[PDB]
Amino acid sequence: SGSVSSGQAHSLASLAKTWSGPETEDNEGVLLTEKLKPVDYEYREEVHWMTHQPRLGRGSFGEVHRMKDKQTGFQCAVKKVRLEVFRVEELVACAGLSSPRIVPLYGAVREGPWVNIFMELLEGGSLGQLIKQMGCLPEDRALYYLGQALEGLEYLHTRRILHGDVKADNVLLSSDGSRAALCDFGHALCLDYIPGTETHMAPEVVMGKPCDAKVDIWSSCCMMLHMLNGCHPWTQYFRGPLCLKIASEPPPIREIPPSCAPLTAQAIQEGLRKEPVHRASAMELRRKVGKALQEVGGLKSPWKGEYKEPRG
Ligand SMILES: Oc1ccc(F)cc1Nc1nc(-c2ccncc2)cs1
Repeated sequence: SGSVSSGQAHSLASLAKTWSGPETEDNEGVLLTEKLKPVDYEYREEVHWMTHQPRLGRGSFGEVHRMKDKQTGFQCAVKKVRLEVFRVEELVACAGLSSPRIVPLYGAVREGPWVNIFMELLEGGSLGQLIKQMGCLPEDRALYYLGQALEGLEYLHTRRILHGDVKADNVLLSSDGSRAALCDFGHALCLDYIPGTETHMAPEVVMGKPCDAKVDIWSSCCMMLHMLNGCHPWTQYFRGPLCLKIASEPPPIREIPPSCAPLTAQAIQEGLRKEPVHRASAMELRRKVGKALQEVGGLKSPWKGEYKEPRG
């Protein structure tokens, strides 16, 4: 027996707060959708639910899988995280939030030293998977996705929530690739910041200065460069510890493809100002990116079909 129940977001957050020696079989948590059903107040892997197929990808602090509720047959995603590296922020930051640009959480359930976080599965795959498959993305589609990402950031930032690791691997697409949404709040902060992916990290992060929402903007423009070039910024120019190069080198605007139109290059420049004070906000950048997309003639490229050679 255990303490897994059906309820709302706030009841999950409250319990998650208590998660922060020996290894137990303690089973407890909150399922947020009727599609995931506790059985006699239990929800245990291999008994009531199971993972299958290959991994979906890497999440913060744990692996992500396809899973199925054995009773309802309902399919979703699960990130399994060891209790000692589980951050509460992942289940508190988005409680009471709802946006088309944010992948909804289905709940979380602890099973001894493991915390299983359940989330909607979008069948388009991740933006990171799109890049790998296609080499890189054309300018219009990259702008379109950045726009959508930035809309997600507006929604977060006005609530003083920092996503903390905005990157293609944490953006999910819909089945026709027309919709992108943010996921994985493992590094989220409610405005001590646990830094995300090194290649996407702002100078103020490596400098150890107080971080604000502008960290997400920098990261999102690093993601933009990744979509355009097919690789994370820095990696094609620099060898090892990117920490110091982010802090000391000019911002990676040299990595903007020469083919990009004026306003595309401008937006990326403004999203990549070294001093957060001069860096564009999500509201500002979203507007510029919107103008930028119009000026290249709107979204025209099909989401797949043409492999584009990345930067050598
Ligand atoms: O923080 C989480 C909480 C619950 C989850 F089920 C997943 C995540 N994290 C991530 N999921 C993905 C992903 C999902 C589905 N397909 C491709 C990638 C990338 S990072």
